[PDB]
Amino acid sequence: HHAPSYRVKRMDIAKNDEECVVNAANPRGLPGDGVCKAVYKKWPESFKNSATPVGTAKTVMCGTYPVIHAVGPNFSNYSESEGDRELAAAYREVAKEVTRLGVNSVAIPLLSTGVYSGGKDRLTQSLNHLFTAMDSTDADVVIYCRDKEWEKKISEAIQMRT
Repeated sequence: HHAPSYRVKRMDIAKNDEECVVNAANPRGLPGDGVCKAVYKKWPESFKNSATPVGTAKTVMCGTYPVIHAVGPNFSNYSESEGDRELAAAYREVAKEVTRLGVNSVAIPLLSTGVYSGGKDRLTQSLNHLFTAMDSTDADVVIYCRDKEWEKKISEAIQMRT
């Protein structure tokens, strides 16, 4: 049968072609910044009762279209140690949700790499926690970013594995 893949697109995640989206949410279900705010402009109804704790994910149905609210840690608040564990946990919940939904594909941004980055480049950290959780799912995963340099590195990381 199908053959689950990983791909990267460098474009706006709100314009994704996949069966469901993962929002880089804040714990309080707020419009927020960057990806989360792009998610809010496109799918504001998905923010109804979407607030959920750090390290978890909460799905809100927007019609038949699932929005997976995943709360990665803000490294300005979490130590590297605790944060690492929360970023892992957040991704783990994405995998369980994508599984529970029976979805064939999902679009995902790199959690905790922007406003939550604490000033640090976290491409490899976040990507790696993404693989570790998603590698056991069979959904087609499409990773979104905007930076040209970031796309290339994520592309290299995908191709190097297969």
